[PDB]
Amino acid sequence: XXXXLNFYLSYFDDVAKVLPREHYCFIVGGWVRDRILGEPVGYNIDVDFLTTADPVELAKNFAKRIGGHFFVFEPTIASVVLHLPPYRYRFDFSPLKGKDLEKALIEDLKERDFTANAIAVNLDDVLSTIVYDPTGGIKDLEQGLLRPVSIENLKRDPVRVLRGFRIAIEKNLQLTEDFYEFVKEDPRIVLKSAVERITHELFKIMKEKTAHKVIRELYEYGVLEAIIPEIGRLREVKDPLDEHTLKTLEYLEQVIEDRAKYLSAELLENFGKKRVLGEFTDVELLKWGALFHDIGKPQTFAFYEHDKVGAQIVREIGERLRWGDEATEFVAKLVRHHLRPFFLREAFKKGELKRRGMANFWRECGDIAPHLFLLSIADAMASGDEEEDIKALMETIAELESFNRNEMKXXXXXXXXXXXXXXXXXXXXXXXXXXXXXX
RNA sequence: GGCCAGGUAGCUCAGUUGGUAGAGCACUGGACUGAAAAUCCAGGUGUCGGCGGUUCGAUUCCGCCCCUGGCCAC
Ligand SMILES: [Mg+2]
Repeated sequence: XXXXLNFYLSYFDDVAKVLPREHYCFIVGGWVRDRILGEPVGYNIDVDFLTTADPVELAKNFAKRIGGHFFVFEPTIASVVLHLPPYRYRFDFSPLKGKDLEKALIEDLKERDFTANAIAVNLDDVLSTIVYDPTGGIKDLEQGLLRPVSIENLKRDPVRVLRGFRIAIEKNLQLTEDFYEFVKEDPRIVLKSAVERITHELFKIMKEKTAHKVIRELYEYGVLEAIIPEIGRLREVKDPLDEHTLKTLEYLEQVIEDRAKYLSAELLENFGKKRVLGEFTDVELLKWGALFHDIGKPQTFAFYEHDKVGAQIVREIGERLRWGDEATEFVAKLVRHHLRPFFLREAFKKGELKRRGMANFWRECGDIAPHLFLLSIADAMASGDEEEDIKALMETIAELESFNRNEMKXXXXXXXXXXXXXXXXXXXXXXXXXXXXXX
């Protein structure tokens, strides 16, 4: 039930100056875990607290001291957020009450999802170290295993099933047998929890670069298919299409790691700088774009228009899962034009590619260009093209980038403006354009 | 504090490259019928939440706020 500078944080002093003498505080969950696993503290810090005093007051005064922002939400829990450019701080204060402090702490630690997250230390021992792990989290961290405290705790809050999938990949741990068994039983249980949370955990999975294996895990057990029924529809078309999407995602990640070679400088400049949902990038949207790259093949076949229908389906998924409108529109636009570089390459291999089509390409979509390129290369890798084909593709991309880098520098008024911009690349020309427009 | 979605005629709802805000229902009137229902025809001066900015021109593009709701430990 117990065991015995490492857990230190600069802000743990501040909390201590706030928390009253007669009340106690405990550091619980991920932070502790992250410190036990030995992973270096990143640029995003999240600390979880259990206090015997009013968490709202404590948090408000803490934010008062650190000059951060404070908010409360629903028992009722409090949180403080301190955000500057290099780092992000989130401190979540939770209520702890009972006649017996130790018994209350223990009872709380048994209601948590996983053993790793059930470890807690006393705040007074942090700055000066007896640890509380009734679920035996440390022992499981010694074996590198993520083991749910109980299955009833997982059923109590279904969304936890995704965290276990994320954390295992995030902290590099292996999920136990009982978890996979519970997932085998009822994969649909995930749907019981709120949608936006599922969206959040999914995006958190897509954040890391090993995500394709996790996606395969979620698909194979039917969880992914249960959250997104459109994914299963890839099984009715025998190429296997689903395998092709999974491998497209894998190769997409392997390309993302190597992305510095394939793309040019100006394209890589703003790559991954697009903030979606206030913590995520367009890279995750690129991975979603790779999973969804063909969602329309079961829709239309004999797949001529499958990219348009695909864009529509993606739009509906984004609407259904409550993504950002800019996000879902980004992914939909990424699926819509997903086959464009293949037609540009195919027109290049015949030498029939001209500045017209390039101008149209950069006019039509210049924002999704890097992502569309990486996705095209990924799909080319997943299709198993001959060397000549892929080389020709990368050469096509090269000529495109080389083209845009240098050579690109009452409809009456609109048509006039368009014709002017076209003729530019001199008011008499405008007068003549008007005289020609009259006829 | 962060993010997400709505705010439009009386109600409830369309308006994904910008180009005078229309359609259905509801409402009124007429034809028709002993009568009524049905059927057929006609009728929109709406500060597109507020203020600004880009544009020749903004319901749509951009920035700052307002109101309603949804999520935010492990
Ligand atoms: Mg935490």
